[PDB]
Amino acid sequence: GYAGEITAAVALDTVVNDPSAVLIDVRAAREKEASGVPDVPGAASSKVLEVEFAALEDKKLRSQLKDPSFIEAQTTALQIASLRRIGTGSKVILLDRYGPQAEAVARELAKKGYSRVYVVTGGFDGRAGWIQSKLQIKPFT
Repeated sequence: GYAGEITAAVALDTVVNDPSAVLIDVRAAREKEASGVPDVPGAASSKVLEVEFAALEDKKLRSQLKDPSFIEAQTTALQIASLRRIGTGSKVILLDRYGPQAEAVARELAKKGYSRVYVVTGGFDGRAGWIQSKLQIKPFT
């Protein structure tokens, strides 16, 4: 279908109380090192997944491709759609740094039949995002 939006506080509530929901951090290892990661109640920790944004690091290859940032978003969505644990009925919440990268991934994931995809508004660091919403965070490990 189409990607949706969810505030960070509701994303927290959903990953705790919706057994069909997962929270997928799509930030780069680097972004998590700098800012930390979500600290969620214990039972819910296993529902927070990590699919790092599928960056094309090879600058030589990158300079040859049409719209490489779209290839990266498509590749991240393909990896998420291939997670054994979830299917198209799962509620899939995506968390990036500021919002727009998660939006690109969510859009491609919805084209694969995932009808319950949501992006955390503001991401982790952005306006009204995770940190700004006064949710708890912990160092990246």
